[PDB]
Amino acid sequence: AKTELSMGVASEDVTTLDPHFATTTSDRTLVSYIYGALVRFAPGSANPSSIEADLAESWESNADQLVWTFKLRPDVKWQGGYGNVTADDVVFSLDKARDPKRSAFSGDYAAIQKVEAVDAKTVRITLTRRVPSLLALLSNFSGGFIIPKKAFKERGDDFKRRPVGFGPFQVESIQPGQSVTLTANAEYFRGKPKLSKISYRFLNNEAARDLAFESGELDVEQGNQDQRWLQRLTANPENVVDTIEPAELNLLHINITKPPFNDIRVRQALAHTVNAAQIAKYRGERVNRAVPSVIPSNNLGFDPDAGVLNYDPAQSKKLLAEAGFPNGVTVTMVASQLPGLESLAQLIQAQVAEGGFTLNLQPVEHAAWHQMIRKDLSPIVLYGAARFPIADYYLTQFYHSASEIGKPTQVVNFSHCNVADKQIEAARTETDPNKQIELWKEAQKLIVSNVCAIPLTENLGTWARKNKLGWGFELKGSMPSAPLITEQTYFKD
Ligand SMILES: O=C(O)CC[C@@H](NCC(=O)[C@H](O)[C@H](O)[C@@H](O)CO)C(=O)O
Ligand SMILES: OC[C@H]1O[C@H](O)[C@H](O)[C@@H](O)[C@@H]1O
Ligand SMILES: [Cl-]
Repeated sequence: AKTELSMGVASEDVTTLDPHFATTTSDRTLVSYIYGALVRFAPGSANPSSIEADLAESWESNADQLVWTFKLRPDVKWQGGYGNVTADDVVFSLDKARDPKRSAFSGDYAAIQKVEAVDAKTVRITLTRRVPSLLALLSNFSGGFIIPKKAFKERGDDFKRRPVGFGPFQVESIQPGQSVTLTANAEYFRGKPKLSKISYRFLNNEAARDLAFESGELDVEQGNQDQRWLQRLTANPENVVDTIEPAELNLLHINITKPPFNDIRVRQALAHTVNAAQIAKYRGERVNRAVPSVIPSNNLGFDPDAGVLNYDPAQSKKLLAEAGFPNGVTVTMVASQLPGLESLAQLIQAQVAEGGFTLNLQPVEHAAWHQMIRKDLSPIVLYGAARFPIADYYLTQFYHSASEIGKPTQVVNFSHCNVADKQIEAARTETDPNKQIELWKEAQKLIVSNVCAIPLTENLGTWARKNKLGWGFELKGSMPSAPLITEQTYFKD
């Protein structure tokens, strides 16, 4: 039986395999193969209702939902001889995850007061205030992944390149800018993987990646957001196409503090000459959808009536003239070379010329671009992402003033949005589902009318597999919008 899987992704390299820092789809995908968490999404699901036992066998909460106790499975062992997974490892991981100096996702854990190892198999988490979902924070995504205290202490700066998890796969070696070689974790607590090896290959160029998949060089390849790729790959009977939840929302985040965009009329002019409905139609409706708000449509608290500015390029030119620009505006955007983001920026560039904007694009490799946008190097940021499907996540990270670039608490608030802080904070601890949803909708209307960010389309993850490969479960979703490979993944006879 075939046991070695070859996979091709839209990425140039590994940046970090430390789960408290892994942000790009590619790093998050590799991290989902290496690590586990206290709780997890069911394999093949990106649905929170599927949150179930992983390292924690079970858990208990008190009535005020501030104290959560987790009972750890005793049979879970670390990769690379680091022995049994203990409560001390969980305390270390969660204390690191909630630390802004040692984590990119500390903001998610702001409500945590303390994490205690009651005994070797028992973890107690105490919250200062209520969170919409504590289990969400402790799931196998972002800062929820558990790392060994002793392995991080020993490896330090090398840990991001030599990761240690308790997941079904381990990193044997990294071939910088070429591939990651993963081998089966033979001691994986749910059983020995059916696959012996994963060759995870960096194949950014779409035409080259498609050739490699077509020839059989790859068993799995990442697709794009275009219906032609979808049609061509379905036409060959040896392939199966997977359209994966969650959909990642793409927005033009405008830095509201920088001229000419510190004038609301200029931001409104830009919002009126982008055509999200045309983007969805051009790309294809199965994978792509125009979003009538500034957060993905699958979110608890989503506002379908957020008041998104309509397509009116005549109004754009009228607004620009009122703002002192009768001959238009030139904007230079630092643009990611991730092919989907590059194609999207190219379609935006053609569209915004209708309303008087000359959009110049400075192409930069994706991971380097991620660092530049976090140093305020672009006046506008074309960013595509999904978060845990509760409005608090997307709203805090992208639009709360504490998340703005330049602060030690910075997340992904590229727009320097500061209009919905009170509504975001109030919704976070609001008990009843309806008035919590109303505060979230209030936040969305304020973010939209201030034109902090212009929503475009949201896209489901697109991947192709050869018929011979079975995921070992039905693939509907995966939090990174990329396939999950587990101990159940196998090749058919
Ligand atoms: O989690 C995050 O913060 C980053 C999200 C991660 N997603 C990839 C991405 O932006 C999307 O695929 C994107 O919607 C484009 O391909 C749009 O066509 C990235 O930048 O690699
Ligand atoms: O734009 C085309 C080029 O970009 C791609 O992302 C690859 O890095 C390179 O192999 C290719 O020739
Ligand atoms: Cl990348």
